[PDB]
Amino acid sequence: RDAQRMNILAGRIIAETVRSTLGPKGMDKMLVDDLGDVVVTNDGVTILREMSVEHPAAKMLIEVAKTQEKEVGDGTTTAVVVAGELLRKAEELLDQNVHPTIVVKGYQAAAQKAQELLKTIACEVGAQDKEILTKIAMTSITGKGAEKAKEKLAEIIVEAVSAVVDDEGKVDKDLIKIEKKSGASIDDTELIKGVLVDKERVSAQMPKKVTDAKIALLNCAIEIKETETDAEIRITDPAKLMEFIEQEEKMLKDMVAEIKASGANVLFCQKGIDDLAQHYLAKEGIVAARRVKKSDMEKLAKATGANVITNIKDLSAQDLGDAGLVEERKISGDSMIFVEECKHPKAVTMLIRGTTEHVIEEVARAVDDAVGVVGCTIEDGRIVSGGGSTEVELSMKLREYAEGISGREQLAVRAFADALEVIPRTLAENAGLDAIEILVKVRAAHASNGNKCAGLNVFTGAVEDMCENGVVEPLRVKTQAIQSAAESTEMLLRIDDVIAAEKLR
Repeated sequence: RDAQRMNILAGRIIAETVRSTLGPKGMDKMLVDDLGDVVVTNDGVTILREMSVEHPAAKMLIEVAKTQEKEVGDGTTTAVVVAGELLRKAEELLDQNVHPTIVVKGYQAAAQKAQELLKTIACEVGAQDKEILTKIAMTSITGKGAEKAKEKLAEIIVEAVSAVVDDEGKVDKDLIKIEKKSGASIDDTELIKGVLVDKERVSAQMPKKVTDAKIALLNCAIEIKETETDAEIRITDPAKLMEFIEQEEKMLKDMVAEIKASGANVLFCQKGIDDLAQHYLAKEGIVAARRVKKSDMEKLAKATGANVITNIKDLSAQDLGDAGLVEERKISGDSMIFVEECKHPKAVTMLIRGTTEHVIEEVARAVDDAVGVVGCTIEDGRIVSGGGSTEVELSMKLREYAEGISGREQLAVRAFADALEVIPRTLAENAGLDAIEILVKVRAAHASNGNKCAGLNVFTGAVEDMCENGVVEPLRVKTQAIQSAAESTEMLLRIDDVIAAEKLR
């Protein structure tokens, strides 16, 4: 009869399976499909992909997460666990002779009112504030897994975001890139100036150790070019193999000589080069390369002061490039240079170092996400104290402001406040502590003149400072969750154009 009563119970099942999987520490479930591949992933959208749905009333709970996942791509699960709580509370009031129109009207009023109260509590952060910028490093590195030396790693990684700041004070994630190679320790990486090349050689032959060498950035190749008109090549003389090999050397000796005579010394070709042509570069001491990634000519435009020219035959003095500090260093075998740009942000390559292929890759899974949570704070230049602090702070104010709202809509504004305090509750159950006797103590700090920089620590299990400890998340990761949640949860109550039994199309 009610029909919808069968759908309200579906949001709790999909939310319960991803309820205890919050916070850094937490088990990961697995939905073994008909294939057999057993995989586990703590991320939110990952587990939702490889999974089958039964009732078609669940295609509107994940769709709202895709909009936020494409932007911040972090903390999207927090917006789903909060919907299941306020959903169960709606059932407790629906049977009390309350129409759904009165419940949907309260969430819209509480959601819009929370914006005015959030901006006041939202702290301020400057792009140039070096003292405050370092506080964001410990907040990001600790939200993943690297406590073995967070005090040292957080000091060298802050130098990148601190130096790759633009005049306007913003920063993008595409300007940062990470790699992985063999080495000793992560401290081997150094920041000076320049952009690193991605691709490498294919055959070992050319010299690989020449300190101070002029670089030439061009795109061309030395091969028999064919005219635009349709033509072909015919050969009927097997006795013509050891002839052009000597004549072709004259065209390459004087041509390649212009590269060294002009001033340049290193060149990144676009296509493979003959083997014999490479043996001469070793004895003469000339360095060269080939098969360079296309996404490297524009990066080295101003990073070193070079010029991008098409053809290589006409490499005059004006068509010469430039390099920063070509200091060759043996990288546990192959000597290369790790030039890193910072003065002019364009594409820094803070590669990873380590004496283990399995460890250098593990750090990449974390450092790649640190620039995102740390870079977004510099863009908008605003941050709100997290860790269950902003949740208990607003709940105490909505109760006092709700006294003035006279009408039947005062039941939703009060029940909605109990759904915002679920963030510290899930973290308490993970540690194995009673989530009832501890909530009364959290409100003691944020009673009257409680500092907004306070919250709760899951490790020690007691109220501590947020900014000092480093528990402050951006403002867009929490405002978009509550704003998108209030707009998506109300869709289930609204019905008018449902896909009832009226043909598939």
